[PDB]
Amino acid sequence: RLIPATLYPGRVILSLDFILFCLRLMHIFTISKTLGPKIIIVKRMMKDVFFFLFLLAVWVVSFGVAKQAILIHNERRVDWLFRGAVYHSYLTIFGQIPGYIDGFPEWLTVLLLCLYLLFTNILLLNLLIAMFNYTFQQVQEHTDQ
Amino acid sequence: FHSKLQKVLVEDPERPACAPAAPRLQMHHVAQVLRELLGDFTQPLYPRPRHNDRLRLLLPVPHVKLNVQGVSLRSLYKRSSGHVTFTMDPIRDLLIWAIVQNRRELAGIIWAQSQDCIAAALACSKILKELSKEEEDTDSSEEMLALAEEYEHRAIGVFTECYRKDEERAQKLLTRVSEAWGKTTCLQLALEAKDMKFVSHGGIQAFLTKVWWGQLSVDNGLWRVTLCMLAFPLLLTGLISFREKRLQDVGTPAARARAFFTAPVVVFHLNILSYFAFLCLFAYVLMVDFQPVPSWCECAIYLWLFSLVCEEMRQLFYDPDECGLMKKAALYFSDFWNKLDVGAILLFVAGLTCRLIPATLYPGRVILSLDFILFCLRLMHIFTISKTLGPKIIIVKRMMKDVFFFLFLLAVWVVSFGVAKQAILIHNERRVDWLFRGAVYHSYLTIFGQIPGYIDGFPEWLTVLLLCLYLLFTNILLLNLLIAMFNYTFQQVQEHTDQIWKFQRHDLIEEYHGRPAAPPPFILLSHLQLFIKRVVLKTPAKRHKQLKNKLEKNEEAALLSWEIYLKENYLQNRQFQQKQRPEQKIED
Amino acid sequence: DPIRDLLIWAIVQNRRELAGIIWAQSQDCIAAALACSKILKELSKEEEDTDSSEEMLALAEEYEHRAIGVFTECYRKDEERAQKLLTRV
Repeated sequence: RLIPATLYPGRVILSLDFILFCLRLMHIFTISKTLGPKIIIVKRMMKDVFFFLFLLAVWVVSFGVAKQAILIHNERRVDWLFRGAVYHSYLTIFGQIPGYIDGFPEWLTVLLLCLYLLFTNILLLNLLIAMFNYTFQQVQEHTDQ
Repeated sequence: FHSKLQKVLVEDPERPACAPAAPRLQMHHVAQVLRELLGDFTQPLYPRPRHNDRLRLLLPVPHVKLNVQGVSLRSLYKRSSGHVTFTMDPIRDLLIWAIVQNRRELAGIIWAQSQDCIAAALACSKILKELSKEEEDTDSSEEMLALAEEYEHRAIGVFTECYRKDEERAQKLLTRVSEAWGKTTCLQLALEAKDMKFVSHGGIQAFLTKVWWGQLSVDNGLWRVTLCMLAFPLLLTGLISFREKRLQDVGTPAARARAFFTAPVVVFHLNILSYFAFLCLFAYVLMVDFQPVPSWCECAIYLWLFSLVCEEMRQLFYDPDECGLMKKAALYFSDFWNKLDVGAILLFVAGLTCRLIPATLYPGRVILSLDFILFCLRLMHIFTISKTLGPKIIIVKRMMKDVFFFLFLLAVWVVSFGVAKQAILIHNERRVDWLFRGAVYHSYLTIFGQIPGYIDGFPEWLTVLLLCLYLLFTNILLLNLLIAMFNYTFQQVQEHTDQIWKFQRHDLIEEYHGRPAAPPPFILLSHLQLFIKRVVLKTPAKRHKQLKNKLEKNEEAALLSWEIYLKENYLQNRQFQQKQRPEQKIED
Repeated sequence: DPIRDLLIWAIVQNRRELAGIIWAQSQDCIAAALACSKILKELSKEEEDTDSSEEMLALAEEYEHRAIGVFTECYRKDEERAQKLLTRV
């Protein structure tokens, strides 16, 4: 921030300090009786934060490489072909699907879009629901005390 | 068991097979039927060969001079042999006879005076389980299975008493061979009996975390060992927690890495990131390198396919029977992941033959993208490892056919909307294989969000109605009751899928231990290293790098005297714990 | 602390039946039970590798539940004096 030729790296390296301190904000927010005893379940999950991320986001890559291949996509720039190949793959998860661009291979553009969302939305959501709530039932008396 | 021994005397009858005579049951026969009930292990408890070939003694076969299918060292041929003194397992001979007759109360007394206690209980868990599956159709196959898990829990409590006092000698008790039982080391003898409960107990799972994580420790973190994997000079630093550094035995920093690279953790790691980056190498030659020629970065994949399918050639020549070439390969045919290995090879022959033919690059562009994800099933196949991953990737093993279930439910139920959408509105977008877009492909997109609301929207009130009504039967019933279907079945067989993953955990380590530390770019040299050896050698007598720890004689009695003392300490506890149960006291 | 001197000697020798009798005649009852919960827990982690480190840990939670029931009987009658019993030296 004091060195004048590096304000663009000074703009990108300190925005993570805003959220690294937000972990420290939630750190002193282990207080309330509905919060404290069940923010210890995320203390049952802090390394497991790194687990399902490295599961599902690498499993995102199992779609994100699989998407651009059959269609002939042509949008490329220096560090925006990575947009038109890789960054537009996480957006087609929580909704930004360019259906006029993502849509002859229409039947298979049905198929894996059903098949991949089968292994995510069913297995990695709702069995992961089992993983929590059982372990929520498990050590609950501990995490109370 | 008698009807099986009323058969081997007649499958090997008096004239053609036991060629003088065999209506007299002799101890070679009961050895031959026991190797059927046990597995592919060694020559059985009683002498097969020409010294005591107890198959052909009713006809005058010659005495001492003969030594071929007759008597050699025993005294006189009096329609018998003599005193084959005790044959070194004289209590264990009563134990096997008491088990196969299902005498539950009798066999418990004989096991109390046993010598090799852990193996003799564990072997009887296999003989019972292989007999209960054979035949009664009821009521004693249940009882034999009930006796099997009874002897299993009987076998755990001897090891548990032994594991507590000085466990470094207790792991030596596990992996030792036993001459009394056809060598059959105790860990290997458990696994063919399939033995859910025995393998899951504690130090047995902790012993596998000491052969895997080979010479290093169990203490070092997984995120911290992988730094020194790529950074070779960071291995030499004061970061890693060895045992050679504990005894300060670093006299050679290559030997500090020679023990390190031969550990099963990083021969797993180096194989993974070779396989993690080969699909990256395959991702290179589909985007930019779409050429009809074998290019610069193309020829290695032919040498990459020669490298990995010849690891099955290492496994075919690994541990067979020395006559059955087609009877060992049925076990590879009994593995659907092995059929997912070569099934991802046959699709490459259906993909390479479209890559060399120049008029079919557009079908060569669409048929090999599924090989990227068919191998990703094989990528997740070797990723049944982590303790938060392994025991709960077995819940998707509770779901692999059920993958085909809810798909064929909901995606056909997608069609119940996808036909219902285009009908009332007058849609007009049609092409050759894009009217299927404007009628069918835009129906799965209106599920996870791409709703052309300016195109999907007078029938506005019913365009409300089924869009509420259909999403009612999906989002409520097929999502959140499907949530019930999982988590209950997650609660169900969980202890199994814990112990199943505990049981499955050994099968990764036997593959990754008995294999040299060469990376898959360098595994091709070791494919030839055993072939140049057989230009010099001629017999398979190289090495036995199995667990299989043979023991010296003065150490075996230094262990077996200790274990009998721990058996009688355990047996007095269960005899006391039976008296402390209150339902005994009402009987008292 | 002449009773408490017998209590510490009875605990470190793991004499479970003997140490229960000595604690009955103790004077500073809440602290003397609670202190023995620490001496046991720091000894069971030290060494036997089995079978009495389990028992010392079993005696520790036994004295813990033994310590709660004295405070619970004390907390019910006039708890404003019971909190004074907690934070005293």
